[PDB]
Order: sequence, then C-alpha cells, then structure tokens
Amino acid sequence: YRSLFQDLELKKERRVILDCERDKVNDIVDQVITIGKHVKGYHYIIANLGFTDGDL
Amino acid sequence: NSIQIGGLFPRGADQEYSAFRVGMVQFSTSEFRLTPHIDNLEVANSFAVTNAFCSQFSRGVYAIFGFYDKKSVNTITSFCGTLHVSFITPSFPTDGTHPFVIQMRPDLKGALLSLIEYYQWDKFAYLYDSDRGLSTLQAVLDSAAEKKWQVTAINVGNINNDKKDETYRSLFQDLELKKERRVILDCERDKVNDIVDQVITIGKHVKGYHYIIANLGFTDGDLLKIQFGGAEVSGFQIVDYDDSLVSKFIERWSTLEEKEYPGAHTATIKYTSALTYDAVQVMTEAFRNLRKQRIEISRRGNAGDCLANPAVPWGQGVEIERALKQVQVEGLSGNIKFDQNGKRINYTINIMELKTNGPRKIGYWSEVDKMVLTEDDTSGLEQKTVVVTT
Amino acid sequence: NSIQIGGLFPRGADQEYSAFRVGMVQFSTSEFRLTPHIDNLEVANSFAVTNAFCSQFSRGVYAIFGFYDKKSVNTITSFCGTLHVSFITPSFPTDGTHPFVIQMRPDLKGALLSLIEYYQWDKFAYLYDSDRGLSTLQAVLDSAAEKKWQVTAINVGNINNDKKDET
Repeated sequence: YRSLFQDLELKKERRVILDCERDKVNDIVDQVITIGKHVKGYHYIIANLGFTDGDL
Repeated sequence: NSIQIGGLFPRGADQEYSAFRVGMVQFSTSEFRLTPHIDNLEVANSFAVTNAFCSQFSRGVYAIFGFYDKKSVNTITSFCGTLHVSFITPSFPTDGTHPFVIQMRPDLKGALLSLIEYYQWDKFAYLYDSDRGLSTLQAVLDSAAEKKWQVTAINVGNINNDKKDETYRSLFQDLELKKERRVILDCERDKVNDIVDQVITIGKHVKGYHYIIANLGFTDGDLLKIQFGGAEVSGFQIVDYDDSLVSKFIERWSTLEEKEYPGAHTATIKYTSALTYDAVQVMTEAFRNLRKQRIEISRRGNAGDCLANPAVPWGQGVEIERALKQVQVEGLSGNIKFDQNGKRINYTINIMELKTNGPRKIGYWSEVDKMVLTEDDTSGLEQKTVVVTT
Repeated sequence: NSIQIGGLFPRGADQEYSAFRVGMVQFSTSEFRLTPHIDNLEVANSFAVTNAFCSQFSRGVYAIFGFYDKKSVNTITSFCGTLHVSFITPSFPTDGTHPFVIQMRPDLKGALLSLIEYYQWDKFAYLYDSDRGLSTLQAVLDSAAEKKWQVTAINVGNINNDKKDET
C-alpha cells in the first residue's frame, strides 16, 4: 500500500475512487489513516451499497 | 542476615513489583537476606500513605521504598525529613532539596531545554499533566523569558475519561488559530497514547507538524501507529537496549512466565521498573558497603509510634544515608551517582528519534556536556552543488 | 453546653488569634460555648500537623480550625476526607471538591480575569510566589490561550532572602 499510494503521489492525485469489498474497504481506509491521507484536500468515493455499512 | 525494608507500591504497578522480585532474585546473597515488606496501598490517599508508613515503622524496617503522588510527596519529605528514614524513589525528582530522599529518576528538564535549543523553536504549544509536577513548565517559562518564546501551555489532565473526546478536538482547533506546527506533550504514558490516538483521528500527524514527548518512556509507548504520518517525532531514552547488560537483561526478561510475573514476558520494559531493579541493586550495594565498614545497625524493631512526641531519630539510620549517596554501580539506566542532596548526578540520557525504518538514537545529553550529537548522523542533499565554469 | 473544637494557628500569626478571641467574645452564648484546643506549630511541617491533628482527634473534637500550607493541603484534605471530620480554614481554596472542607476565601481568579478584561490587556508580566499555588497561573494561561495573550510569568518566590536584592 505504501508503495502504492506513493505512486499516486507522482501524479499528486487528490481524487480516488475505491471499488472494493467490505473488508478490503476497511483495510484500505486503515492504511489511508496510517499514511494520513485522510486530510482535507483529498476526496474519496466508495463504489458499493455498503457505504453506511462501512465503519467510516 | 535478615535486613527488613519497606515495599510500597501503587496498585496496577505490576511490572515494577515483578521487576522488584527480579531484583530480589538477581542480587540475593548468602551474606545477608533482604527482607521486603510489600504494601500495595493506593498512592492517591496521603492518609493511607501515612498508614503504611507508620506500619512499616512498626515493622522496624531499616529502609522504605515506593512511588509517590505529587499530592503525597510533601508527606514523604516531611516524615523522612523527620524520622531520618531513608527513602529511595523511581518517581519524579523533588522540587526542593531534602534529607533521606534518594531519587532514581534523572532530572529531565535540562535535556529538554537543550533539545529545544537544537531545533531552535521560537514558539510552540506545550501540553502538560499536573501529576508529575509543573516544575518543568516553570523551567520552560523561565527559558521563555530569556530565549523569548511565546509558549502556549495547557493542562489536559483535568479531563474525564468519560468525555475525553470533543475536548481534544476543541483543544487542537484552538491551536489552529495560532496555526501551531510545534507542540511539546508532557503527559503520563497512558494519556500520551490517548492523545496520540486523537492526533491520529484528527490527522494532525502529517509532515509539517512536529512533536516532543517529555519522558523517559519514549520507546515504551507505541509509535508505530504514527510512524508513517510524515510528522517528525523525537524523545528520550534512559535505557539503551543496545547495552550488553541490557540485552542480557532482555534474554531472561522475555523468558519469565506471564503468570508468575505479569507484564514481564515482553521484548522490552518500562524504564521505571528498570529504575526499580537498579534501585534494589543500589540498596544492596549499600548494605554490602556497611558490613565491610563493620558498622552495627541492629536497631530495635520495636520503634513504637511514629507519631511519638518528641520524635527521636535513631542515629544509625542517619548514618545509612551517608553510604547511600556515596554508592556507585552500573544499572539498566547505566552509571548512577548522587549529590550530597541525594539527587542523581553524572548521568546522561539518549536523544531518541523516530524514523520510517524505526526509532533511533542520535545523541546523548550529559548534564555537564549538555547536548552531544552522535557521528551517526549522515548527510543532506548533495547535488554536488552543480559546478559552473566561466 | 461546652463544645470542643480544634485550633491550629501558625506561629507568628498573633493578630489572627487575637481576632479569634474577639470572635469568642462576640458570639458567646449560654446555650453553648466553644472549647478551643489552641496550638502554634509550623504550617509547613506536615508531620507536626498530623501530630496535633491526631492529638485533637484523641480529644474527639467535633470540629477543627486552622490554616494550611500548599504543602499541607493534601494532608488535611486526606484526613477530613478519610475521617469524615469537619474543618474550617481561611487558607487559599482547594482546586478540587473536597468533602468536610470549609473555606473562608472566595475564589479570586474570575474577578481577576474580569479585571484583566476591563483593561483589555494583551501582554503582561506575572510574578508569583509558589506558596498560594499555581492555580491562578493555570487560569491566566488558560485565558491567555483563548483570549490570545502574551504571558510572562516568573517564580519570584524561590529566591533566598540573604542576597535578596541582586535578583
């Protein structure tokens, strides 16, 4: 993941649409927390019906 | 030879009690047996402290040992300053000089000062908890007078566990008005971890922020949770794990069964417990020094009431302190020496920093040599400063 | 109905004890009269404090009176809290809600902050002794954060009286 989001930094992406399973959503959000890219200036879109179901 | 001593401990200080028994095992000798008198009374109640104190005084103990509250420190100083009973302590150093008050915890403030001196901060927020005493705050303010600092001190410690939440978000929002990038936390490890977690949740651990954790437990707390945030983090370590004696300590410390010694079966250890384990060594070293001096100390154990008026000090106990301060041996904290006031001297503390690979030392702060960088430091961005012919 | 009471007057506080005598005069009544147990001991010495305290406790006095040091506040609070014995003081108020504690000093900090607001100050020095406690310091700093101020606090009180001039 850290290798992955670093790659996003080269494009300096501020905008990402995740499309993953309830569990993968959790792990991804967690890693985003650890790398801290949940700060203002980023944005996300969770492509599933479980958006409320997720532990946001 | 039986040698009775006290054994005060706060409830929930299990690691320290375990390490204490470890001290009893490691340094036991046929020449004499130490005779601990364990008491797990709460530190919060000064009256209870008085109770245990008079109780062990009835025990006729030649020494007493344990932690103390900021609320309780004056009591211990009063009695030990009264009955001339020596008292070693892991806890924070006394703000004032006292007789019979040995203290295991190195003064920390000067290293903090030099640390700020290195980063050359002009202005910063300063959180603190009342329980360790505000003396550090008095120090940083005194420095602020000379060094011209616009420090913003705040106590977080009044907050309830029940609503320790919005109070934080409200707090850091207040920091935003000054747009502070630089804050020194000064809290106990639990509230340390909580505040760190809140910093995580609010996300203010990205690059461009910085922190300074004012305690010896800088490695003891989790930092993995914030290691990757990009904000720089640095602290202190009284206990180098790299030390051969220390790694040797780890070799067995891991081995101990969790049942018999809870909290002990781990790769690491809190510095405080380490200070306890060292303290027992110091005590025993002192008693070994006494018998060699052939100094009789067999005072009657029937000391009677500690409230006795007039209170009469027993002289051999007064002599004991004279040995205690003069004692010098290695410990988990490394070399230890005392002043005539019983404060620690000739000590030095490692300056930790967290890095993406993991935590690392960068230098050491002597009390006399102040800050001293290691040569371990590498280099900056060498672009070969692009040579340009003309 | 004579009623035994404690008496813990710090040494050198003569005017206070005299005022106590006047108080005994003004309110004396046939229904009951107080029975002071007057003592003049150092307020700093928590040991002696506990000594006289348990001494009057042996008397089983139904009330106790005297001052307390910042060093000793924890003592008397710990005892009245433990022994459930009433006590009265004119010493500076505790920061916490302690049972069986009476105190004649109104809190002064809010009026102080108010006075600050009246002058609409933004920056100032703040000399302080450590004796009455740092509560006012914590307060003025708290207001300093919110009101956006520039405190310059200094602990004058630790200075030795011998060279007390050069400092």
